[PDB]
Amino acid sequence: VEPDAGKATWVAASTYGTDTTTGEEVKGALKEIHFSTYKLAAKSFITDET
Amino acid sequence: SSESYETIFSQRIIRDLQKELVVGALFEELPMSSKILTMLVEPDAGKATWVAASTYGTDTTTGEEVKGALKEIHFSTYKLAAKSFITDETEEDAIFSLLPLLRKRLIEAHAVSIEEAFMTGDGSGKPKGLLTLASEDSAKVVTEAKADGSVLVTAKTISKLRRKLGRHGLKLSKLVLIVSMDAYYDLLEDEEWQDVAQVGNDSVKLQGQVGRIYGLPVVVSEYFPAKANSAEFAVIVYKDNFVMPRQRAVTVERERQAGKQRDAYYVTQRVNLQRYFANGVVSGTYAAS
Amino acid sequence: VEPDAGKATWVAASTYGTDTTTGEEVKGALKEIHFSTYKLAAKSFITDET
Amino acid sequence: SSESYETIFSQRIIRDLQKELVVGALFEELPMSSKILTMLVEPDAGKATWVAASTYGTDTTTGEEVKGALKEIHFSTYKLAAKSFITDETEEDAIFSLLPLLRKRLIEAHAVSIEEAFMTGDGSGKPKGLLTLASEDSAKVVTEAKADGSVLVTAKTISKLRRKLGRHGLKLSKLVLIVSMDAYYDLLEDEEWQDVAQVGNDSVKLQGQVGRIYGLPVVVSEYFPAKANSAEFAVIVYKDNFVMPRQRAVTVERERQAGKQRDAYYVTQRVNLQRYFANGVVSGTYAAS
Amino acid sequence: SSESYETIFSQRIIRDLQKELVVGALFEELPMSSKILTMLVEPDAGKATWVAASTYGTDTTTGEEVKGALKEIHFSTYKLAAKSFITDETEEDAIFSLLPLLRKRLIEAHAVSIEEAFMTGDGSGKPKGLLTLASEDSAKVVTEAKADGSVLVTAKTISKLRRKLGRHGLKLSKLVLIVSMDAYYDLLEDEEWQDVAQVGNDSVKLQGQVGRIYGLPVVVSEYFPAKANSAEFAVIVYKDNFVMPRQRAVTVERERQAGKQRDAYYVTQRVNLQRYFANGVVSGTYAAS
Repeated sequence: VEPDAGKATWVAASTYGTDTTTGEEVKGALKEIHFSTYKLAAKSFITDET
Repeated sequence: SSESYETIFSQRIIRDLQKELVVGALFEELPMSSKILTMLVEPDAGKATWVAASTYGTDTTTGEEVKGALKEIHFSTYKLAAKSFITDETEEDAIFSLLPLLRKRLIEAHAVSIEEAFMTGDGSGKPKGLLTLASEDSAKVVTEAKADGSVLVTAKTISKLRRKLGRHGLKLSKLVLIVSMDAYYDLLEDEEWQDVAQVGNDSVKLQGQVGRIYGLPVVVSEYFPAKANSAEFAVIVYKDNFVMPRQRAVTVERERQAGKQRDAYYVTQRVNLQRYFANGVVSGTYAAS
Repeated sequence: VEPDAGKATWVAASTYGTDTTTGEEVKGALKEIHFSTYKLAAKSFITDET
Repeated sequence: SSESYETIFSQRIIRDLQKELVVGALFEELPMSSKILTMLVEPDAGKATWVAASTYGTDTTTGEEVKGALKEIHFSTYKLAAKSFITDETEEDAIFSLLPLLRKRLIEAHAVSIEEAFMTGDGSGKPKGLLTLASEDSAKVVTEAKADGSVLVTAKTISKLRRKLGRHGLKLSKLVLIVSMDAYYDLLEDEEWQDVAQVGNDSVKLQGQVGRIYGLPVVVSEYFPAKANSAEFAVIVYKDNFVMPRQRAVTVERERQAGKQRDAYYVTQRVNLQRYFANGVVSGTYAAS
Repeated sequence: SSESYETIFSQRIIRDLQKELVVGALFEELPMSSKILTMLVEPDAGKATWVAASTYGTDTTTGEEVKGALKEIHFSTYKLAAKSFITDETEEDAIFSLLPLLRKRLIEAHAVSIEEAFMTGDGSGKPKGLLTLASEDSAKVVTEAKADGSVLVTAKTISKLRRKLGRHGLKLSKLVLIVSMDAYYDLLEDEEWQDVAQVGNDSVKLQGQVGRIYGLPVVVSEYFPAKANSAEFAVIVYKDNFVMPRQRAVTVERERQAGKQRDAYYVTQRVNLQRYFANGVVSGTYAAS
């Protein structure tokens, strides 16, 4: 899905579907919406035999 | 599945909150359910049907007594379209609820368009818009600002327009000022704030519109075209001028196909802006003149 | 039919789809198709009778 | 049953028969089930796995060695459909011998342009294409042959071509080739057949489509035409890389109406081609000079 | 659970398929059994029996005739392996079986290292690269190929090398030679091809490794060092000495978890190689001389 870049998704579907501007209106987009998960670890030791 | 009814509740409640986008419009909504509310009367324009019925009601001019006043007040509202399918091929991945992100921004730009259309609109399929309804009354007045050069424009503008609003309502109820942030760039970082421009919270106090001008509070943002010749302003009593004549809203049809398998969320909305008077507003101007 | 011309085959279901121009495009071809041959009739004759 | 559900399961077998375009399509069809097949792994990326771990096992040079590989390896497909339609309204003729009679040619030009793009596609939507694959490492290496006139189309070129990539291909095991058609025409009509190359069959005894350079399945086909600059060859270990990421099975989708007196079939394919490692095919060239 | 108790036994069959790397492991398996393998015997020095012993069956020189001989027959391979791992949390994409994607190149790299070590090994832990073995014997005999500066890569070189060989060796029955592709690059792309080197295959038919010097299916491959000095050849009979002592069948060692998203598939190996005697191969040089 797209951040609705610039719409103009209102008209009453009535006056026009306006044959000029534009087609998108411009790029774009589709990155797309992805998520690089990042494991963020931890690590510890003692010798608790001590 | 999803893309369907269980959304719509959790969708129109999102609509029930930006319902309150207040970013220009908020009146007392006339609700409807039929289609047209058409009222067959002349409103407040001299009647005031006072009676002695007794002494002598001045037998000369005029009677009614002036223009006009029946419009008539018809009210068939406006079916408002938004529309955007989604990745309707992939909540077979049972995500239930990426739509808490993935929706709502549709309601965002949806309402963005709504309020822009409300305050800048042609008449048709919507109703009218503000600067548009400014733009046949010659409320384009002269020449309080001068072509965005020597624009240090104060409230003398607002003073004589306040005296224009010394009118038939009151003073400062409601009497507002939907503005620009370039109109704020005049009177934000002004040293005056003469009467008041700032802080206009001033506490905070009124709706959510901080900055006020004797209590004329603030709506800026992406409506006024610049280069001086739009209004800086919107001096209108919200009370006497306008209500909302709404009916329904979202009863979006989340229809499916729509090819390469996606779900036509054919988005519905039905509200209205409509007036009564001759004048309800002067604004700016703030012109290239 | 408009059989296999004026194309543009195959769909990725990609980003924002049509551009456009180009598309539609040439014939096409709304022809319409019709297929009636006619009688291509050879015709010998042999005397078998002798 | 005006294109209800009636061809498609035969269009299974027909589409399987259009796995028969060997000209690109000979690898292993990566089965899919998720959208992407992501592997995290550092693959052929450093080892030198050698353990005795004895005394030692490489301690000075180098460490990893070459980086890395944290590119890494994610494998999703593109759906590869087909704009496809006729007309349910002329289907009144009660014939319906016009099924693969009518059909196939669609699935033909479908897979035709599919594997065309598998020669000639950006990598995106259309997946990985041989010309871009010829370009992606610039194994278009120059000048082998001399731009459409008095040229060096030869196997000694292919010899040093192997002496580039038979490093990291094997050595004719099986390690195939694809030529162009005028690039075929010096090995069409050839005496040479430098080492072993003539002619094509030439035995026949295995697949080896047209051409047989050290027993090579060579592809003419050509959606790689002349223009003096060309991938006149494409010497390639065909099993190093380049899987075919299919997921599930066949998907003609007879969209119904679709009015305007015309049909609508959507004929998908969620196969792909995704490569593996660094290089894999040295090709050309037949630069334009 | 995969990578668990199953594909190990697949890794068996792949290790049987990775017998097949036609460059090196074309020797002779000794499948050992206790631990170290060893017979008592003194290497039989003088036998060369033929019991004549009629009169004094030669009573002069020497009386042994060969000091001593005890080298001897006592052999053990080592703990050879491939470390391997993945993260098994992410083939859970309804796979349980991407080991058709996953392994193989495992087994490739295993044997890649192995026959690499037969080009490049140390005698302890790994056995031996034979170029090492070429070095110790001073089999690097000079001057042959001049330093890659007017290279005198001839077979007259290999003829003097057979002047060593075909004494205790035979003539081309069986007898072999392993080159570099740079070393083949004088014998590829030539006319020389000396008494026979032609060409590569050529009939084709038997073990037909690339280059056919006096009927030697010659392995190229090479994990030699190149440039001026190496062993450009390997004038040997594989059947002279040179057996693989090996131990068991397959074992990948699957301590699985091991967290940190990394497994432990310790793809072992308990094979080896030694020769059998004294001189066995001359090769080079092909030095910086």
